[PDB]
Amino acid sequence: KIEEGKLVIWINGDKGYNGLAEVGKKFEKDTGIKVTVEHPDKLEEKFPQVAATGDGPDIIFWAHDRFGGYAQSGLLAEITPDKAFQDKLYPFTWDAVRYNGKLIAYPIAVEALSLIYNKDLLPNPPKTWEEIPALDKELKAKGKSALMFNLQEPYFTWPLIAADGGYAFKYKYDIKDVGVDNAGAKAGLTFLVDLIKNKHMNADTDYSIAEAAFNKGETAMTINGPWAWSNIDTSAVNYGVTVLPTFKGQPSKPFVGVLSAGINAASPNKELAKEFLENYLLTDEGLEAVNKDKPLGAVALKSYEEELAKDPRIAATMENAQKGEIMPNIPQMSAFWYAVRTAVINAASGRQTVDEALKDAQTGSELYRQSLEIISRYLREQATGAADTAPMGASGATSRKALETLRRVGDGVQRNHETAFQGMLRKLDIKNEDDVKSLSRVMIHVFSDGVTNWGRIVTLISFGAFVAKHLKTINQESCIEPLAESITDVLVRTKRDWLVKQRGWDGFVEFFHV
Ligand SMILES: Cc1nn(C)c(COc2ccc(N3CCN(S(=O)(=O)N(C)C)CC3)cc2)c1-c1cccc2c(CCCOc3cccc4ccccc34)c(C(=O)O)n(CCN3CCOCC3)c12
Ligand SMILES: OC[C@H]1O[C@H](O[C@H]2[C@H](O)[C@@H](O)[C@@H](O)O[C@@H]2CO)[C@H](O)[C@@H](O)[C@@H]1O
Repeated sequence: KIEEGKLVIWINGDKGYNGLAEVGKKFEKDTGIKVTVEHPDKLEEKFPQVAATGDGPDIIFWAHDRFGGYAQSGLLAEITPDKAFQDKLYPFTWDAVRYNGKLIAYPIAVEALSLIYNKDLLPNPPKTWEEIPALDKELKAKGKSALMFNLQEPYFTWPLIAADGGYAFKYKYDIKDVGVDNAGAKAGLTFLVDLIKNKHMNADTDYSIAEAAFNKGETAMTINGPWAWSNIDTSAVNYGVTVLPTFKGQPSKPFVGVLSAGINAASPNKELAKEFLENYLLTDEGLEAVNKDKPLGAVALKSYEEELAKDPRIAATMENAQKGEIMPNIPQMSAFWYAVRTAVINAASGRQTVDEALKDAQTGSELYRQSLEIISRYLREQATGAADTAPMGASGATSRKALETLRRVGDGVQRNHETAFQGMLRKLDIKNEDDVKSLSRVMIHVFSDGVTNWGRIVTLISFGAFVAKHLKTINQESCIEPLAESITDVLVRTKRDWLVKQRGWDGFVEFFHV
Protein backbone atom coordinates (compact mmCIF):
# COMPACT_ATOMS: atom_id res chain seq x y z
CA LYS A 1 0.00 0.00 0.00
CA ILE A 2 2.90 2.34 0.78
CA GLU A 3 4.53 3.86 -2.27
CA GLU A 4 8.14 3.12 -2.98
CA GLY A 5 10.72 5.70 -3.97
CA LYS A 6 9.79 8.37 -1.42
CA LEU A 7 9.36 8.94 2.33
CA VAL A 8 6.22 9.93 4.25
CA ILE A 9 6.78 10.98 7.88
CA TRP A 10 4.20 11.53 10.63
CA ILE A 11 5.03 13.81 13.55
CA ASN A 12 2.80 15.54 16.10
CA GLY A 13 1.52 19.07 15.49
CA ASP A 14 3.27 20.58 18.51
CA LYS A 15 6.71 19.62 17.17
CA GLY A 16 8.95 21.29 14.63
CA TYR A 17 7.59 19.68 11.46
CA ASN A 18 8.56 22.65 9.28
CA GLY A 19 12.11 22.17 10.60
CA LEU A 20 11.76 18.44 9.93
CA ALA A 21 10.61 19.16 6.37
CA GLU A 22 13.75 21.29 5.84
CA VAL A 23 15.94 18.30 6.66
CA GLY A 24 13.74 16.43 4.19
CA LYS A 25 14.51 18.83 1.38
CA LYS A 26 18.25 18.49 1.96
CA PHE A 27 17.77 14.72 1.74
CA GLU A 28 15.91 15.34 -1.55
CA LYS A 29 18.67 17.59 -2.95
CA ASP A 30 21.13 14.69 -2.49
CA THR A 31 19.07 11.64 -3.55
CA GLY A 32 16.12 12.79 -5.66
CA ILE A 33 13.72 11.25 -3.11
CA LYS A 34 10.78 13.42 -2.02
CA VAL A 35 10.12 13.76 1.70
CA THR A 36 6.56 14.58 2.79
CA VAL A 37 6.02 15.55 6.43
CA GLU A 38 2.50 15.37 7.88
CA HIS A 39 1.11 16.11 11.36
CA PRO A 40 -2.36 14.51 11.39
CA ASP A 41 -4.76 14.65 14.31
CA LYS A 42 -4.48 11.80 16.81
CA LEU A 43 -1.65 10.23 14.80
CA GLU A 44 -0.71 7.90 17.70
CA GLU A 45 -4.10 6.20 17.37
CA LYS A 46 -4.22 6.32 13.59
CA PHE A 47 -0.80 4.76 13.06
CA PRO A 48 -1.63 1.29 14.59
CA GLN A 49 -4.93 1.12 12.68
CA VAL A 50 -3.49 1.99 9.26
CA ALA A 51 -0.18 0.15 9.67
CA ALA A 52 -2.03 -3.05 10.61
CA THR A 53 -3.31 -3.15 7.01
CA GLY A 54 0.14 -2.45 5.55
CA ASP A 55 -0.52 1.29 5.09
CA GLY A 56 0.53 4.56 6.72
CA PRO A 57 3.81 6.49 6.86
CA ASP A 58 7.30 5.13 6.38
CA ILE A 59 8.46 6.79 9.63
CA ILE A 60 6.35 7.68 12.67
CA PHE A 61 7.51 10.08 15.41
CA TRP A 62 6.18 9.90 18.99
CA ALA A 63 7.45 9.62 22.50
CA HIS A 64 8.81 6.13 23.15
CA ASP A 65 5.99 5.03 25.48
CA ARG A 66 3.70 4.08 22.58
CA PHE A 67 6.27 2.03 20.68
CA GLY A 68 6.12 -1.16 22.79
CA GLY A 69 2.50 -1.70 21.68
CA TYR A 70 3.44 -1.07 18.02
CA ALA A 71 6.39 -3.49 18.19
CA GLN A 72 4.25 -6.14 19.93
CA SER A 73 1.75 -5.84 17.06
CA GLY A 74 4.49 -6.32 14.45
CA LEU A 75 4.14 -2.73 13.16
CA LEU A 76 7.77 -1.55 13.45
CA ALA A 77 10.93 -2.70 11.69
CA GLU A 78 13.92 -3.62 13.79
CA ILE A 79 16.59 -0.93 13.53
CA THR A 80 20.20 -2.07 13.18
CA PRO A 81 22.72 0.75 13.52
CA ASP A 82 26.37 -0.21 13.68
CA LYS A 83 28.41 0.49 16.82
CA ALA A 84 29.85 3.69 15.31
CA PHE A 85 26.37 5.15 15.13
CA GLN A 86 25.09 3.70 18.42
CA ASP A 87 28.06 5.24 20.27
CA LYS A 88 26.92 8.73 19.16
CA LEU A 89 23.67 8.58 21.19
CA TYR A 90 23.40 8.44 24.98
CA PRO A 91 23.05 4.80 26.18
CA PHE A 92 19.93 5.62 28.23
CA THR A 93 18.05 6.92 25.20
CA TRP A 94 18.75 3.66 23.33
CA ASP A 95 17.36 1.75 26.35
CA ALA A 96 14.09 3.70 25.96
CA VAL A 97 13.52 2.27 22.48
CA ARG A 98 14.60 -1.32 23.27
CA TYR A 99 11.67 -3.77 23.33
CA ASN A 100 12.14 -7.47 24.07
CA GLY A 101 15.85 -7.11 23.45
CA LYS A 102 15.58 -5.32 20.08
CA LEU A 103 15.90 -1.69 19.13
CA ILE A 104 12.61 -0.58 17.61
CA ALA A 105 13.20 3.15 17.09
CA TYR A 106 15.83 5.84 16.73
CA PRO A 107 15.82 8.06 19.84
CA ILE A 108 15.76 11.80 19.09
CA ALA A 109 15.26 13.96 22.19
CA VAL A 110 14.50 13.70 25.90
CA GLU A 111 11.34 15.57 26.99
CA ALA A 112 10.25 16.48 30.51
CA LEU A 113 7.72 19.00 31.80
CA SER A 114 8.92 22.09 33.66
CA LEU A 115 7.28 25.00 35.43
CA ILE A 116 7.31 28.01 33.06
CA TYR A 117 6.69 31.30 34.85
CA ASN A 118 6.38 35.00 33.93
CA LYS A 119 9.28 36.86 35.53
CA ASP A 120 7.41 40.19 35.38
CA LEU A 121 4.51 38.89 37.53
CA LEU A 122 6.37 36.35 39.71
CA PRO A 123 10.08 37.14 40.06
CA ASN A 124 10.13 34.21 42.53
CA PRO A 125 8.20 31.14 41.43
CA PRO A 126 6.55 29.03 44.15
CA LYS A 127 8.49 26.04 45.38
CA THR A 128 5.36 24.23 46.67
CA TRP A 129 1.99 23.46 45.12
CA GLU A 130 0.45 24.25 48.55
CA GLU A 131 1.24 27.97 48.24
CA ILE A 132 -0.39 28.40 44.83
CA PRO A 133 -3.93 29.19 46.13
CA ALA A 134 -2.69 32.13 48.20
CA LEU A 135 -0.57 33.37 45.31
CA ASP A 136 -3.63 33.13 43.07
CA LYS A 137 -5.61 35.25 45.56
CA GLU A 138 -2.73 37.74 45.41
CA LEU A 139 -2.66 37.80 41.60
CA LYS A 140 -6.46 37.78 41.14
CA ALA A 141 -6.60 41.08 43.04
CA LYS A 142 -4.31 42.45 40.30
CA GLY A 143 -6.44 41.01 37.49
CA LYS A 144 -4.18 38.00 36.86
CA SER A 145 -4.14 34.36 37.83
CA ALA A 146 -1.39 32.14 39.24
CA LEU A 147 -1.37 29.05 36.98
CA MET A 148 -3.05 27.57 33.88
CA PHE A 149 -2.11 24.32 32.13
CA ASN A 150 -3.73 21.65 29.92
CA LEU A 151 -6.15 19.60 32.04
CA GLN A 152 -7.44 17.39 29.17
CA GLU A 153 -4.24 15.33 28.74
CA PRO A 154 -3.06 13.31 31.78
CA TYR A 155 0.58 13.87 30.76
CA PHE A 156 0.36 17.31 32.40
CA THR A 157 -1.42 16.32 35.63
CA TRP A 158 0.63 13.13 36.26
CA PRO A 159 3.61 14.95 37.93
CA LEU A 160 1.34 16.09 40.76
CA ILE A 161 -0.34 12.65 40.93
CA ALA A 162 2.91 10.70 41.22
CA ALA A 163 4.48 13.18 43.68
CA ASP A 164 3.04 11.59 46.85
CA GLY A 165 3.13 7.93 45.79
CA GLY A 166 1.04 7.51 42.63
CA TYR A 167 2.62 5.37 39.93
CA ALA A 168 1.78 3.41 36.80
CA PHE A 169 3.58 0.04 37.00
CA LYS A 170 5.79 -0.79 40.00
CA TYR A 171 9.63 -0.88 39.78
CA LYS A 172 11.75 -4.62 36.08
CA TYR A 173 8.16 -3.32 35.71
CA ASP A 174 5.62 -5.53 37.50
CA ILE A 175 2.62 -5.14 35.16
CA LYS A 176 0.55 -6.68 37.98
CA ASP A 177 1.25 -3.83 40.45
CA VAL A 178 -0.71 -0.72 39.39
CA GLY A 179 -0.56 2.39 41.55
CA VAL A 180 -3.35 4.52 40.13
CA ASP A 181 -5.82 4.41 43.03
CA ASN A 182 -3.53 4.34 46.08
CA ALA A 183 -3.37 7.08 48.73
CA GLY A 184 -0.63 9.03 46.95
CA ALA A 185 -2.47 9.24 43.62
CA LYS A 186 -5.60 10.28 45.55
CA ALA A 187 -3.74 13.00 47.46
CA GLY A 188 -2.38 14.58 44.26
CA LEU A 189 -5.60 14.40 42.26
CA THR A 190 -7.53 15.72 45.24
CA PHE A 191 -5.25 18.77 45.39
CA LEU A 192 -5.92 19.38 41.69
CA VAL A 193 -9.70 19.02 42.11
CA ASP A 194 -9.62 21.38 45.12
CA LEU A 195 -7.73 23.94 43.01
CA ILE A 196 -10.64 23.82 40.54
CA LYS A 197 -13.29 23.95 43.29
CA ASN A 198 -11.77 27.12 44.81
CA LYS A 199 -11.78 28.87 41.40
CA HIS A 200 -7.99 28.71 41.12
CA MET A 201 -8.29 26.65 37.89
CA ASN A 202 -10.95 25.79 35.33
CA ALA A 203 -11.69 22.13 34.52
CA ASP A 204 -12.17 23.10 30.87
CA THR A 205 -8.68 24.54 30.34
CA ASP A 206 -6.81 22.74 27.53
CA TYR A 207 -3.52 23.18 25.68
CA SER A 208 -4.57 26.16 23.56
CA ILE A 209 -6.43 28.07 26.26
CA ALA A 210 -3.50 27.68 28.71
CA GLU A 211 -0.84 28.55 26.09
CA ALA A 212 -2.64 31.72 24.97
CA ALA A 213 -3.32 32.81 28.55
CA PHE A 214 0.35 32.58 29.55
CA ASN A 215 1.68 34.03 26.26
CA LYS A 216 -0.61 37.08 26.68
CA GLY A 217 0.44 37.61 30.29
CA GLU A 218 -2.92 36.87 31.92
CA THR A 219 -1.61 33.95 34.01
CA ALA A 220 1.72 33.91 35.87
CA MET A 221 2.64 30.22 35.39
CA THR A 222 2.14 27.33 33.04
CA ILE A 223 3.35 23.71 32.79
CA ASN A 224 4.71 22.61 29.41
CA GLY A 225 7.62 21.04 27.55
CA PRO A 226 10.49 22.46 25.46
CA TRP A 227 8.39 22.47 22.25
CA ALA A 228 6.32 25.33 23.70
CA TRP A 229 9.26 27.72 24.12
CA SER A 230 9.14 29.04 20.56
CA ASN A 231 5.64 30.44 20.89
CA ILE A 232 6.52 32.13 24.21
CA ASP A 233 9.61 33.66 22.58
CA THR A 234 7.37 35.24 19.94
CA SER A 235 4.99 36.73 22.53
CA ALA A 236 8.06 38.46 24.02
CA VAL A 237 7.00 37.35 27.51
CA ASN A 238 9.83 37.43 30.06
CA TYR A 239 9.75 33.81 31.14
CA GLY A 240 11.86 31.44 33.18
CA VAL A 241 11.89 27.61 33.07
CA THR A 242 12.38 26.00 36.46
CA VAL A 243 11.78 23.04 38.79
CA LEU A 244 8.16 21.98 39.19
CA PRO A 245 6.59 22.70 42.60
CA THR A 246 6.81 20.12 45.29
CA PHE A 247 3.73 18.49 46.80
CA LYS A 248 3.65 17.46 50.46
CA GLY A 249 7.40 18.08 50.62
CA GLN A 250 8.27 15.81 47.68
CA PRO A 251 9.15 16.58 44.06
CA SER A 252 6.68 16.51 41.24
CA LYS A 253 7.57 13.48 39.11
CA PRO A 254 6.84 13.91 35.44
CA PHE A 255 6.80 10.98 33.12
CA VAL A 256 9.76 11.49 30.90
CA GLY A 257 9.39 10.69 27.22
CA VAL A 258 11.99 10.18 24.49
CA LEU A 259 10.82 11.45 21.12
CA SER A 260 11.68 8.62 18.76
CA ALA A 261 11.40 7.71 15.09
CA GLY A 262 10.12 4.26 14.11
CA ILE A 263 10.22 2.66 10.67
CA ASN A 264 6.96 1.07 9.48
CA ALA A 265 7.28 -2.71 9.21
CA ALA A 266 5.36 -2.58 5.90
CA SER A 267 7.36 0.22 4.32
CA PRO A 268 9.26 -0.62 1.08
CA ASN A 269 11.71 2.25 1.76
CA LYS A 270 13.48 1.01 4.91
CA GLU A 271 17.00 1.62 3.54
CA LEU A 272 15.99 5.17 2.54
CA ALA A 273 14.47 5.84 5.97
CA LYS A 274 17.52 4.48 7.77
CA GLU A 275 19.70 6.72 5.57
CA PHE A 276 17.58 9.79 6.32
CA LEU A 277 17.32 9.18 10.06
CA GLU A 278 20.99 8.25 10.62
CA ASN A 279 22.86 10.50 8.15
CA TYR A 280 20.59 13.58 7.86
CA LEU A 281 18.29 13.97 10.89
CA LEU A 282 20.43 12.61 13.74
CA THR A 283 23.26 15.06 12.96
CA ASP A 284 24.29 18.44 14.38
CA GLU A 285 22.75 20.32 11.45
CA GLY A 286 19.69 18.05 11.23
CA LEU A 287 18.58 18.40 14.84
CA GLU A 288 19.43 22.13 14.86
CA ALA A 289 17.13 22.58 11.87
CA VAL A 290 14.29 20.93 13.81
CA ASN A 291 15.27 22.58 17.12
CA LYS A 292 15.05 26.08 15.57
CA ASP A 293 11.41 25.34 14.64
CA LYS A 294 10.29 23.95 18.00
CA PRO A 295 12.92 23.16 20.67
CA LEU A 296 13.46 19.41 21.06
CA GLY A 297 14.79 19.21 24.64
CA ALA A 298 17.95 17.36 25.65
CA VAL A 299 18.71 15.62 22.37
CA ALA A 300 20.02 12.06 22.21
CA LEU A 301 23.00 13.04 20.03
CA LYS A 302 25.98 13.62 22.32
CA SER A 303 27.77 16.13 20.08
CA TYR A 304 24.75 18.47 19.98
CA GLU A 305 23.41 17.91 23.52
CA GLU A 306 26.77 19.16 24.83
CA GLU A 307 25.96 22.63 23.47
CA LEU A 308 22.25 22.72 24.39
CA ALA A 309 22.87 21.56 27.99
CA LYS A 310 24.50 24.94 28.61
CA ASP A 311 21.07 26.55 28.17
CA PRO A 312 19.39 26.94 31.60
CA ARG A 313 16.03 25.99 30.10
CA ILE A 314 17.60 22.62 29.18
CA ALA A 315 19.28 22.27 32.57
CA ALA A 316 15.89 22.85 34.16
CA THR A 317 14.37 20.29 31.79
CA MET A 318 16.94 17.64 32.75
CA GLU A 319 16.60 18.45 36.44
CA ASN A 320 12.83 17.91 36.24
CA ALA A 321 13.57 14.67 34.34
CA GLN A 322 15.95 13.35 37.02
CA LYS A 323 13.14 13.87 39.57
CA GLY A 324 10.61 12.16 37.30
CA GLU A 325 10.75 8.75 35.65
CA ILE A 326 11.27 7.44 32.12
CA MET A 327 7.94 6.12 30.90
CA PRO A 328 7.61 2.38 30.33
CA ASN A 329 7.17 1.30 26.72
CA ILE A 330 5.22 -1.87 27.56
CA PRO A 331 2.06 -2.42 25.46
CA GLN A 332 -0.28 -1.65 28.36
CA MET A 333 0.94 2.00 28.50
CA SER A 334 -1.78 3.08 26.07
CA ALA A 335 -4.48 1.46 28.21
CA PHE A 336 -3.07 3.12 31.30
CA TRP A 337 -3.09 6.55 29.62
CA TYR A 338 -6.65 6.20 28.32
CA ALA A 339 -7.83 5.27 31.81
CA VAL A 340 -6.07 8.06 33.70
CA ARG A 341 -7.19 10.65 31.10
CA THR A 342 -10.80 9.71 31.71
CA ALA A 343 -10.28 9.81 35.50
CA VAL A 344 -8.59 13.20 35.62
CA ILE A 345 -11.28 14.76 33.43
CA ASN A 346 -14.23 13.22 35.33
CA ALA A 347 -12.70 14.19 38.70
CA ALA A 348 -11.89 17.75 37.56
CA SER A 349 -15.41 18.25 36.15
CA GLY A 350 -17.26 16.59 39.04
CA ARG A 351 -18.74 13.65 37.06
CA GLN A 352 -17.05 11.34 39.59
CA THR A 353 -15.33 11.82 42.96
CA VAL A 354 -11.58 11.30 43.17
CA ASP A 355 -12.34 7.89 44.75
CA GLU A 356 -14.70 6.88 41.93
CA ALA A 357 -12.48 8.28 39.18
CA LEU A 358 -9.29 6.55 40.29
CA LYS A 359 -10.95 3.24 41.15
CA ASP A 360 -12.27 2.97 37.56
CA ALA A 361 -8.85 3.96 36.23
CA GLN A 362 -7.24 1.31 38.42
CA THR A 363 -9.70 -1.27 37.05
CA GLY A 364 -8.96 -0.09 33.52
CA SER A 365 -5.17 -0.21 33.80
CA GLU A 366 -5.38 -3.75 35.30
CA LEU A 367 -8.01 -5.12 32.90
CA TYR A 368 -5.69 -6.82 30.43
CA ARG A 369 -3.38 -8.56 32.91
CA GLN A 370 -6.26 -9.72 35.10
CA SER A 371 -8.29 -11.04 32.15
CA LEU A 372 -5.24 -12.87 30.77
CA GLU A 373 -4.58 -14.44 34.18
CA ILE A 374 -8.11 -15.85 34.34
CA ILE A 375 -8.41 -16.89 30.69
CA SER A 376 -4.98 -18.50 30.52
CA ARG A 377 -5.45 -20.50 33.72
CA TYR A 378 -8.85 -21.73 32.56
CA LEU A 379 -7.64 -22.76 29.09
CA ARG A 380 -4.59 -24.61 30.47
CA GLU A 381 -6.34 -26.47 33.29
CA GLN A 382 -9.03 -27.47 30.82
CA ALA A 383 -6.46 -28.73 28.30
CA THR A 384 -4.16 -30.53 30.74
CA GLY A 385 -6.58 -31.68 33.47
CA ALA A 386 -4.55 -30.01 36.25
CA ALA A 387 -4.61 -26.52 37.75
CA ASP A 388 -1.84 -23.97 38.04
CA THR A 389 -0.24 -24.13 41.46
CA ALA A 390 1.07 -20.57 41.29
CA PRO A 391 -0.36 -17.92 43.64
CA MET A 392 -2.82 -15.55 42.02
CA GLY A 393 -1.26 -12.40 43.47
CA ALA A 394 -2.57 -8.85 43.19
CA SER A 395 -6.38 -8.73 43.29
CA GLY A 396 -6.06 -12.47 43.77
CA ALA A 397 -9.44 -12.73 45.49
CA THR A 398 -11.12 -11.49 42.31
CA SER A 399 -9.12 -13.75 39.98
CA ARG A 400 -9.62 -16.83 42.17
CA LYS A 401 -13.40 -16.36 42.31
CA ALA A 402 -13.65 -15.34 38.67
CA LEU A 403 -11.91 -18.62 37.78
CA GLU A 404 -14.15 -20.59 40.13
CA THR A 405 -17.21 -18.90 38.62
CA LEU A 406 -15.83 -19.68 35.15
CA ARG A 407 -15.35 -23.36 36.06
CA ARG A 408 -19.04 -23.48 36.96
CA VAL A 409 -20.62 -21.71 33.99
CA GLY A 410 -17.96 -22.60 31.38
CA ASP A 411 -18.17 -26.38 31.78
CA GLY A 412 -21.92 -26.29 31.26
CA VAL A 413 -21.45 -24.38 28.02
CA GLN A 414 -18.90 -26.81 26.56
CA ARG A 415 -21.27 -29.68 27.27
CA ASN A 416 -24.51 -28.08 26.12
CA HIS A 417 -22.89 -26.50 23.03
CA GLU A 418 -20.58 -29.39 22.12
CA THR A 419 -22.31 -29.70 18.73
CA ALA A 420 -21.80 -26.07 17.66
CA PHE A 421 -18.29 -26.11 19.16
CA GLN A 422 -17.24 -29.21 17.21
CA GLY A 423 -18.59 -27.66 14.02
CA MET A 424 -16.81 -24.34 14.53
CA LEU A 425 -13.62 -26.21 15.36
CA ARG A 426 -13.66 -27.93 11.94
CA LYS A 427 -14.49 -24.93 9.71
CA LEU A 428 -11.39 -23.52 11.33
CA ASP A 429 -8.83 -26.28 11.26
CA ILE A 430 -6.14 -25.49 13.83
CA LYS A 431 -2.90 -27.43 13.49
CA ASN A 432 -0.17 -24.76 13.77
CA GLU A 433 0.82 -21.88 15.98
CA ASP A 434 0.40 -19.79 12.81
CA ASP A 435 -3.26 -20.77 12.37
CA VAL A 436 -3.92 -19.45 15.90
CA LYS A 437 -2.87 -16.02 14.64
CA SER A 438 -5.53 -16.24 11.88
CA LEU A 439 -8.25 -16.70 14.51
CA SER A 440 -8.43 -13.06 15.63
CA ARG A 441 -10.07 -12.10 12.32
CA VAL A 442 -13.04 -14.49 12.60
CA MET A 443 -13.01 -14.27 16.39
CA ILE A 444 -13.62 -10.50 16.20
CA HIS A 445 -16.16 -10.74 13.38
CA VAL A 446 -18.30 -13.04 15.54
CA PHE A 447 -17.79 -11.47 18.97
CA SER A 448 -18.35 -7.94 17.64
CA ASP A 449 -21.60 -8.39 15.68
CA GLY A 450 -24.19 -8.56 18.42
CA VAL A 451 -25.20 -7.46 21.89
CA THR A 452 -22.89 -7.36 24.93
CA ASN A 453 -23.29 -9.46 28.08
CA TRP A 454 -21.42 -11.86 30.32
CA GLY A 455 -22.97 -14.86 28.57
CA ARG A 456 -21.21 -14.26 25.25
CA ILE A 457 -17.98 -13.67 27.17
CA VAL A 458 -18.39 -17.13 28.68
CA THR A 459 -18.99 -18.51 25.19
CA LEU A 460 -15.83 -16.77 24.01
CA ILE A 461 -13.67 -18.26 26.75
CA SER A 462 -15.43 -21.68 26.70
CA PHE A 463 -14.77 -22.25 23.00
CA GLY A 464 -11.27 -21.07 23.87
CA ALA A 465 -11.02 -23.95 26.32
CA PHE A 466 -12.60 -26.30 23.76
CA VAL A 467 -9.91 -25.30 21.29
CA ALA A 468 -7.18 -25.62 23.94
CA LYS A 469 -8.16 -29.27 24.62
CA HIS A 470 -7.77 -29.97 20.91
CA LEU A 471 -4.40 -28.24 20.72
CA LYS A 472 -3.17 -30.41 23.51
CA THR A 473 -4.23 -33.62 21.86
CA ILE A 474 -2.35 -32.81 18.64
CA ASN A 475 0.84 -31.98 20.59
CA GLN A 476 0.35 -28.21 20.09
CA GLU A 477 0.25 -27.30 23.77
CA SER A 478 2.68 -24.44 22.97
CA CYS A 479 -0.20 -22.66 21.17
CA ILE A 480 -2.49 -22.42 24.21
CA GLU A 481 -0.89 -19.30 25.73
CA PRO A 482 -0.80 -17.39 22.41
CA LEU A 483 -4.46 -18.45 22.11
CA ALA A 484 -5.21 -17.06 25.57
CA GLU A 485 -3.49 -13.77 24.65
CA SER A 486 -5.48 -13.40 21.45
CA ILE A 487 -8.76 -14.13 23.20
CA THR A 488 -7.86 -11.64 25.92
CA ASP A 489 -6.85 -8.90 23.44
CA VAL A 490 -10.13 -9.32 21.51
CA LEU A 491 -12.15 -9.27 24.74
CA VAL A 492 -10.46 -6.27 26.37
CA ARG A 493 -10.32 -3.95 23.37
CA THR A 494 -13.84 -4.64 22.11
CA LYS A 495 -15.55 -4.44 25.53
CA ARG A 496 -13.15 -2.21 27.55
CA ASP A 497 -15.69 0.44 28.55
CA TRP A 498 -18.46 -2.12 29.21
CA LEU A 499 -16.18 -4.24 31.41
CA VAL A 500 -14.95 -1.25 33.43
CA LYS A 501 -18.59 -0.19 33.85
CA GLN A 502 -19.33 -3.72 35.24
CA ARG A 503 -16.55 -3.33 37.86
CA GLY A 504 -14.52 -5.76 35.81
CA TRP A 505 -14.33 -9.36 36.94
CA ASP A 506 -16.00 -8.49 40.25
CA GLY A 507 -19.19 -7.97 38.24
CA PHE A 508 -18.67 -11.32 36.53
CA VAL A 509 -18.49 -13.08 39.90
CA GLU A 510 -21.53 -11.15 41.17
CA PHE A 511 -23.58 -11.63 37.99
CA PHE A 512 -23.28 -15.46 38.14
CA HIS A 513 -23.52 -15.67 41.93
CA VAL A 514 -25.74 -18.48 43.18
C1 LIG B 1 -20.83 -20.64 15.22
C2 LIG B 1 -21.72 -20.93 16.41
N1 LIG B 1 -23.01 -21.39 16.33
N2 LIG B 1 -23.50 -21.55 17.65
C3 LIG B 1 -24.85 -21.99 18.01
C4 LIG B 1 -22.48 -21.20 18.54
C5 LIG B 1 -22.53 -21.18 20.07
O1 LIG B 1 -23.79 -20.68 20.38
C6 LIG B 1 -23.99 -20.26 21.73
C7 LIG B 1 -24.99 -19.43 22.04
C8 LIG B 1 -25.21 -19.01 23.50
C9 LIG B 1 -24.41 -19.47 24.46
N3 LIG B 1 -24.59 -19.03 25.86
C10 LIG B 1 -25.00 -17.65 26.14
C11 LIG B 1 -25.79 -17.60 27.47
N4 LIG B 1 -24.96 -18.20 28.54
S1 LIG B 1 -25.24 -17.74 30.18
O2 LIG B 1 -24.99 -16.31 30.39
O3 LIG B 1 -26.66 -17.82 30.51
N5 LIG B 1 -24.30 -18.72 31.24
C12 LIG B 1 -24.90 -19.86 31.91
C13 LIG B 1 -22.86 -18.58 31.23
C14 LIG B 1 -23.94 -19.19 28.21
C15 LIG B 1 -24.33 -19.94 26.94
C16 LIG B 1 -23.25 -20.41 24.10
C17 LIG B 1 -23.06 -20.79 22.83
C18 LIG B 1 -21.39 -20.82 17.80
C19 LIG B 1 -20.03 -20.34 18.40
C20 LIG B 1 -18.93 -21.13 18.26
C21 LIG B 1 -17.65 -20.77 18.76
C22 LIG B 1 -17.48 -19.54 19.42
C23 LIG B 1 -18.57 -18.70 19.57
C24 LIG B 1 -18.88 -17.43 20.14
C25 LIG B 1 -17.77 -16.56 20.84
C26 LIG B 1 -17.10 -15.62 19.79
C27 LIG B 1 -16.27 -16.43 18.75
O4 LIG B 1 -15.04 -16.87 19.35
C28 LIG B 1 -14.12 -17.61 18.56
C29 LIG B 1 -14.35 -17.73 17.26
C30 LIG B 1 -13.40 -18.53 16.33
C31 LIG B 1 -12.15 -19.17 17.07
C32 LIG B 1 -12.12 -18.88 18.44
C33 LIG B 1 -11.03 -19.34 19.51
C34 LIG B 1 -11.23 -19.00 20.65
C35 LIG B 1 -12.01 -18.46 21.03
C36 LIG B 1 -12.90 -18.00 20.49
C37 LIG B 1 -13.21 -18.06 19.12
C38 LIG B 1 -20.10 -16.99 20.06
C39 LIG B 1 -20.72 -15.70 20.57
O5 LIG B 1 -20.26 -14.57 20.22
O6 LIG B 1 -21.72 -15.78 21.34
N6 LIG B 1 -20.69 -17.96 19.42
C40 LIG B 1 -22.12 -17.84 19.14
C41 LIG B 1 -22.40 -16.76 18.05
N7 LIG B 1 -23.58 -17.02 17.48
C42 LIG B 1 -24.57 -16.64 18.26
C43 LIG B 1 -25.94 -17.02 17.66
O7 LIG B 1 -26.11 -16.60 16.34
C44 LIG B 1 -24.96 -16.73 15.56
C45 LIG B 1 -23.65 -16.41 16.31
C46 LIG B 1 -19.92 -19.13 19.03
O1 LIG C 1 -1.42 12.63 28.05
C1 LIG C 1 -1.20 11.29 27.68
C2 LIG C 1 -0.06 11.30 26.64
O2 LIG C 1 1.16 11.73 27.25
C3 LIG C 1 2.30 11.62 26.43
O3 LIG C 1 2.15 12.44 25.28
C4 LIG C 1 2.81 13.69 25.32
C5 LIG C 1 4.00 13.61 24.40
O4 LIG C 1 4.93 12.73 24.93
C6 LIG C 1 4.68 15.02 24.30
O5 LIG C 1 5.69 14.93 23.29
C7 LIG C 1 3.68 16.14 23.96
O6 LIG C 1 3.24 16.02 22.63
O7 LIG C 1 2.54 16.10 24.80
C8 LIG C 1 1.85 14.83 24.86
C9 LIG C 1 0.73 14.95 25.88
O8 LIG C 1 -0.37 15.62 25.31
C10 LIG C 1 2.51 10.21 25.95
O9 LIG C 1 3.63 10.17 25.07
C11 LIG C 1 1.25 9.75 25.20
O10 LIG C 1 1.39 8.41 24.77
C12 LIG C 1 0.07 9.83 26.18
O11 LIG C 1 -1.14 9.44 25.56
